[PDB]
Amino acid sequence: AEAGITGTWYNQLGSTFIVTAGADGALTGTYESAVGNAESRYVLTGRYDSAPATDGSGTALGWTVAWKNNYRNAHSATTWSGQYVGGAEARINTQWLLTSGTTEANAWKSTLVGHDTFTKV
Amino acid sequence: AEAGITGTWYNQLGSTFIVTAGADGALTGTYESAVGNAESRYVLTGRYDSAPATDGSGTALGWTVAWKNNYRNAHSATTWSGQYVGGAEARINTQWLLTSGTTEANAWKSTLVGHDTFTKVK
Amino acid sequence: AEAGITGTWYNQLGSTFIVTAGADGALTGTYESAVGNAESRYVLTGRYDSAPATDGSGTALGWTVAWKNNYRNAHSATTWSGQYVGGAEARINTQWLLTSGTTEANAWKSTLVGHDTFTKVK
Amino acid sequence: AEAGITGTWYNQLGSTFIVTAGADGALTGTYESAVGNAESRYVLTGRYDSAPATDGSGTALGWTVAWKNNYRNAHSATTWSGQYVGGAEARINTQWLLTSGTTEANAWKSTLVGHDTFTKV
Ligand SMILES: [N+][Cl-]
Ligand SMILES: [N+][Cl-]
Ligand SMILES: [Cl-]
Ligand SMILES: [Cl-]
Ligand code: NA
Ligand code: NA
Repeated sequence: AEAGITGTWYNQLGSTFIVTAGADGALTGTYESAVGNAESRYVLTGRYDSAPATDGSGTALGWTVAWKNNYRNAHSATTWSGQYVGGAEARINTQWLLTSGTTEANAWKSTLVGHDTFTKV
Repeated sequence: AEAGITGTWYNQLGSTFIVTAGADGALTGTYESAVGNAESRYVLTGRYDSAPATDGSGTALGWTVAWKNNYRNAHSATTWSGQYVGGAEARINTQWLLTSGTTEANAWKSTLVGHDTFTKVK
Repeated sequence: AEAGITGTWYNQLGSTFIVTAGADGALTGTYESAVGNAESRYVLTGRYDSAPATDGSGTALGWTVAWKNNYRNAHSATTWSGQYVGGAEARINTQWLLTSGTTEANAWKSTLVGHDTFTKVK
Repeated sequence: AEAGITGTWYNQLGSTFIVTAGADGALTGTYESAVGNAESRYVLTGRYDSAPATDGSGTALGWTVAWKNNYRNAHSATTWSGQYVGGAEARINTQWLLTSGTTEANAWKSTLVGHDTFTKV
């Protein structure tokens, strides 16, 4: 739990996530995607449970990435919510929501949902 | 626009969201929830599009709150994903995911999903 | 209760839902959507709890509509999951998932999520 | 596409899904779970695109299971939305919503979301 979150992670699509977990619950780093209207790294900020477990539970966390950087602006943001599980093969299992900024007319179709699993391999 | 988002907002459950949108696309503030095993204010951090479209499109944003503060720890975290819509009655419409830490065994039932609409007070 | 669910309902987008709750927990009917690449009525099939709690709890139910009829085919399907709440103003509050057929490549962006509230007309 | 959906499928949790896909878009069969307040088989009903693709796309489908049978009544229902992909290893990739019937007070926490992948192995 805790510390172990810090590092570089990868998901099934090939995106790379580099985070630093601060002693008091903060998550900071950058996200470089593999899919979408994304081009380079984007900043990410999140929060995690700095005091999880002690039944074998994972550490709840979440983070956001607005898809705007110096090269692209997709006018969308993705939030990932999930939990970290350490061990010989640590992983972060997540479900995410991607909302695009639409006009009212298209508001009903503004959010996509998916799931991503990150490993350090 | 940072300015339109900065403020105090409330949702249909009676929770309070105090946020500051920074120039670099950052969102920081505190959240006071009306439901859950929550007690006091919790810190929030998020991001938004500081350069949205010039179209009456909303401004996409998102934020996270881990439900642990000096008084309580619920071992869970919620992320809200949605868009800010300004005008005379500005709203932030979101969909959220609340994940609880669990054992591998109960992981299938670790995430709740819902939706909240926030109204700005000013 | 089958009876309270049977009827014509409308949601905030202007779509029509005509359903019949059968005694065995089945839901059949048609859906007329206001949005999407939809044209005419589409068939729906679902299930509900024919024996809910005796608690002012809602009655859980869910249904599916594949967006293909004799006039149009959108290669997508939506499932709504929610509960029926009876009273003077009966509502069915749902959360939905709309999945489109895609190539492995775009599969990550194949599902949309939202929420609809239906009001019964009678 | 089409036909290939008919059969017995299994997901990662061990639940078994037995469906029949009808020529015009119907899905009928039974679901026997591995998790929850479930006990035996439950009836399922759904719909699928009987005319998908012709770019290599999967077949969109969805189905519902109300968790009430002659032995248990969990006062909940689950809907799975996803697409079928055939081939040497056919699979159905889904995201699901599980709603329990609550009082208004707990309505905010009535729906769980997850994802399941079914294979015939
Ligand atoms: N999403 Cl990645
Ligand atoms: N859920 Cl299976
Ligand atoms: Cl809240
Ligand atoms: Cl609709
Ligand atoms: Na809340
Ligand atoms: Na609709």
